[PDB]
Amino acid sequence: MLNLKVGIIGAGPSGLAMLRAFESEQKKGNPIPEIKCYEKQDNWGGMWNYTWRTGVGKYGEPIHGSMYKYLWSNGPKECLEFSDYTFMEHFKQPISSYPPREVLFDYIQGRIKQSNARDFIKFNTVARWVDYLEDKKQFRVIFDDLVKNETFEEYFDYLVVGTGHFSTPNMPYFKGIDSFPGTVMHAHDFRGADQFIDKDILLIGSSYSAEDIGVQCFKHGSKSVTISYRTNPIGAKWPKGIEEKPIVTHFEDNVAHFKDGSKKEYDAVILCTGYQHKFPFLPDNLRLKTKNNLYPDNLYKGVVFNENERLIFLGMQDQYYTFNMFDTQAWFARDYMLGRIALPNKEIRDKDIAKWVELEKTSVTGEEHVDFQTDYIKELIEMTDYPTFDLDRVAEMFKSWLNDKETNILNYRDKVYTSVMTGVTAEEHHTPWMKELDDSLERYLD
Amino acid sequence: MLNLKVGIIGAGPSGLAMLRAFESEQKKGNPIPEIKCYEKQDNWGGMWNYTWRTGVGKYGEPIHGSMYKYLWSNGPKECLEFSDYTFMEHFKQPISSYPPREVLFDYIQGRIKQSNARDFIKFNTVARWVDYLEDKKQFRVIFDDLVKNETFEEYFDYLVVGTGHFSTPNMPYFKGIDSFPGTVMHAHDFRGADQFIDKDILLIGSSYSAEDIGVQCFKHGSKSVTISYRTNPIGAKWPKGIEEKPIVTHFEDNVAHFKDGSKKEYDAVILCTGYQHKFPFLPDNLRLKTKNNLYPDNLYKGVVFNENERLIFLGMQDQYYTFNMFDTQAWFARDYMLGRIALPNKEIRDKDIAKWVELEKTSVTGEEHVDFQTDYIKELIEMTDYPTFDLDRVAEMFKSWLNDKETNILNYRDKVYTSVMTGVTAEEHHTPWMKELDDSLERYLD
Ligand SMILES: Cc1cc2nc3c(=O)[nH]c(=O)nc-3n(C[C@H](O)[C@H](O)[C@H](O)COP(=O)(O)OP(=O)(O)OC[C@H]3O[C@@H](n4cnc5c(N)ncnc54)[C@H](O)[C@@H]3O)c2cc1C
Ligand SMILES: Cc1cc2nc3c(=O)[nH]c(=O)nc-3n(C[C@H](O)[C@H](O)[C@H](O)COP(=O)(O)OP(=O)(O)OC[C@H]3O[C@@H](n4cnc5c(N)ncnc54)[C@H](O)[C@@H]3O)c2cc1C
Ligand SMILES: NC(=O)c1ccc[n+]([C@@H]2O[C@H](COP(=O)([O-])OP(=O)(O)OC[C@H]3O[C@@H](n4cnc5c(N)ncnc54)[C@H](OP(=O)(O)O)[C@@H]3O)[C@@H](O)[C@H]2O)c1
Ligand SMILES: NC(=O)c1ccc[n+]([C@@H]2O[C@H](COP(=O)([O-])OP(=O)(O)OC[C@H]3O[C@@H](n4cnc5c(N)ncnc54)[C@H](OP(=O)(O)O)[C@@H]3O)[C@@H](O)[C@H]2O)c1
Repeated sequence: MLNLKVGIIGAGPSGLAMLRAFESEQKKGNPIPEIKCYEKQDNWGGMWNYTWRTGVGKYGEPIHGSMYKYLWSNGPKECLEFSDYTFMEHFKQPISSYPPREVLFDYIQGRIKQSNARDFIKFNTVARWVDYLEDKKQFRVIFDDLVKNETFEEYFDYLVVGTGHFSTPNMPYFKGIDSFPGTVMHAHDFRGADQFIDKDILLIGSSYSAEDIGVQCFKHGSKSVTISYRTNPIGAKWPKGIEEKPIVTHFEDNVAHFKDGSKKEYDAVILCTGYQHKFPFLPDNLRLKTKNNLYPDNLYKGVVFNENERLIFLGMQDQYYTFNMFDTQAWFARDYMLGRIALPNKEIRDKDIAKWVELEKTSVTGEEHVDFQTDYIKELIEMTDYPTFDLDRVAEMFKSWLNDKETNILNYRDKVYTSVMTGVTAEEHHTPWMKELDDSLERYLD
Repeated sequence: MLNLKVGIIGAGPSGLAMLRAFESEQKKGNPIPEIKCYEKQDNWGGMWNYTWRTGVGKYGEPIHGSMYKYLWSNGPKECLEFSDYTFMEHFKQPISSYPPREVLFDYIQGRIKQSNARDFIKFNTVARWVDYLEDKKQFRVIFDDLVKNETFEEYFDYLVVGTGHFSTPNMPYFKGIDSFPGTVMHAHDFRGADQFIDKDILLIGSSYSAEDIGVQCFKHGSKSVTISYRTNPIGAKWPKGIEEKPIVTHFEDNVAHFKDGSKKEYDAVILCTGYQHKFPFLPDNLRLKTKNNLYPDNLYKGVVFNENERLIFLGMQDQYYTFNMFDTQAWFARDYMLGRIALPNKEIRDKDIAKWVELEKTSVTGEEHVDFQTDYIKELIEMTDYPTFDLDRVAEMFKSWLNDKETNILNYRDKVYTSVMTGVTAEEHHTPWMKELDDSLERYLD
């Protein structure tokens, strides 16, 4: 065992990828540092865990989860698929390209349970505060064991933060919103459309959440859905029951007034206005201070905190790629920590960061975004022993998905794609997505 | 100024009472310590501020507020009157015994505005973490300035914690609640009865929140309200529209099943199941680890943390008495910090704590609880120059209030009581409470 201590905050996909990188090293027969992972929730898997709770959890901490009932795969499952654990391996039968959450999580956990992750994680424990000690070159981290109601401290030579960035709402005030008599919530609190059956719903925002929650409400029987955008409409061809409007200027009781001078009464308002990066446990000189984008500033190779290189952030980028991207990040972080990758000087890092920050700014369209992230991963992968996979093919599948959503927003989850791991083409699902109101694993594999 | 630094966490009634106690000392011409108060919200007033937000606030910290639209004082104002600032001098017109939230906020604010206290409070700032430094005999406190997204630290000789204990929900799981298709929330996130017009509502619990939210819903137009109790029903004489059932055993879709074998469909479930003490910013050896009751253990005179006497807790007891109890506590804290009251040794404190804990355990009926807290305050108020008032008379008024509520739960707020500070009898309000749907300060005073 190396004379090095590494602390990992979070046992979601990012933290688990850090554990994967180290497990791979130890499977070579190579020594690794002492590793400890700490997770706020009672289970691993992060965002993938569904909870009925909203606001704060049973112990009073902000609720991490943002997933809802009736959630299905964002993009094709073939863009998620792991090299080392394929969908064919797990399910032993072809399935469609868009499984529901329970099915994806069954696959995700199938791999985690084969790993040694359980050996390294302490659950129900939150990182509460962090001091960096200049003279020790270590982080002193305060943890709160929520189950024991005890606090404790640990010291680490490297600290890896994988706490996500889709959990603390950006929940802006709108004029008069406090006069609104119905439900007012952020997408973070949305748990399913059943409570909104036969109601008129206003969604504010125009991104993934607005689109998916809006369609769900329509599909599951809301009286009507309005999506209100700030800058750009979704532009999808909507059915009767969903419509788009420009931005809300203000509310007067249950009436929303819009920029085009129209107004409508609503039963509920759901703000689909995105999330903030929030690190309450970090002093501000260690915080990522960024808007959500594909390449936050102050992160060398998108991973090493530029102003204190012993602090590592994983998964803090906006995401097309998820698990496989986190893997490439973790492998790089590992090799850096093990001394296998030499960190260049500050001037060189600054230059590289500026280059990628500028490349990101220059990307505008969805296809350009996909290509940017693909290029980002391509670079990381070439720096380590991480097994290559067909990034070009996956990028083309993301681009095809984006075009499918533009072509038909209600039915794109009916399309099938081909695995880049196994070459197997997904099989048409037994029920068209619009007709499937049962998201259970049992129903899906039935 | 004394060479002593006192930090106060919270600018609700308790923190403001601490400020007032020190203000009152300085008015004698005596030196006081350097004092700094820190408050999470944008203004003072604590629980008495209304926010339309739920779950977490705009900066992602758990929401403090539990008050809702249409909330009125639930005990006679004569029971909470400050001993050094009367309703007579504040409003200068006669008012009733049960004012709405805005009116009591005005009163709370009235007293603090007599001083320059506002310049001693830093708003939008959360206490994040505390280290007690044994060798320095000081608390190192980390604060998070939410607006600037900056952290900073301060050192204090004494730390006064006035952060409340009615903000972190006790949110128990009930079998099948995760499959209930309607609105589910804790009372903490209830913001008013308008959202439940024409709906069937289930309230779980049988104390103040259940009782008041039940009557609110009924008054504002709910179809029906069910209050489900764990041990004892409220036992009030309910109008048609409100009923009581024993405890919910499980949910099956929108159907709640009760202990008595009955069942009923509901549109919404509100858990009125109380709150937890929660101090995420304190190490566990500085936490009160207590269930809610009238005398939490480990607090000498209900105020001084027994295992570290430089830590002071205000208002951590369950409450019949409120404002003038916090004052009594704050004055005692002040005199201790100034050295006007000498702390007895640990053995003596242990004995006194045990005596009071046992007396509390013995108290069972509402009247016994009232007498217990009366006795607690009677002892403490004699120890300082906070002006002693007729506690026995307030106890009688509380017992009358319990009687009024038993007699007619719908009109108890129309009853009038006499001040023990000034002997002024409250005047019947211009509108009966059941007929008053306008809770504005303006409507109330005019
Ligand atoms: C609504 C939604 C739907 C999505 N759907 C898909 C999809 O279909 N397919 C897909 O590929 N991707 C999807 N994603 C994105 C992607 O899968 C997730 O963002 C992914 O889980 C990122 O993993 P992570 O570990 O970086 O963050 P998270 O999964 O959020 O994990 C962070 C972990 O850190 C823990 N944590 C946080 N703070 C602390 C603390 N102070 N102390 C200790 N632990 C802490 C949390 O409990 C959590 O377990 C979706 C995202 C969202 C929001
Ligand atoms: C719904 C409800 C209705 C009530 N109605 C009545 C009533 O009608 N009559 C009555 O007499 N009493 C009522 N009470 C209780 C009573 O008013 C309390 O005695 C009083 O509000 C408590 O004052 P406090 O300052 O001790 O706590 P609070 O008023 O809760 O104030 C705590 C303050 O500390 C701040 N804070 C918390 N954590 C931090 C942190 N980490 N850093 C910085 N600041 C922090 C909070 O923002 C808040 O301002 C009610 C309570 C509730 C919840
Ligand atoms: N499995 C699924 O199908 C599923 C569904 C839900 C979410 N997800 C995931 O959840 C993550 C987050 O996506 P997200 O949509 O929640 O947030 P987001 O992608 O970050 O998008 C933010 C949206 O909110 C709008 N907005 C921000 N501030 C606003 C304001 N002050 N007023 C009005 N509008 C404002 C933005 O408008 P502008 O154009 O002006 O910026 C933008 O439309 C993604 O990773 C996504 O993958 C997946
Ligand atoms: N001004 C107003 O109108 C107003 C309105 C709301 C609240 N308040 C204040 O807010 C404070 C808190 O009052 P509160 O009523 O919310 O809390 P509370 O007084 O602590 O009451 C808690 C209730 O929850 C019940 N309970 C706890 N756990 C339960 C479980 N697992 N299952 C079922 N029931 C459970 C308790 O039943 P048991 O008896 O069995 O323990 C109890 O009835 C009080 O100071 C109150 O005055 C004032």
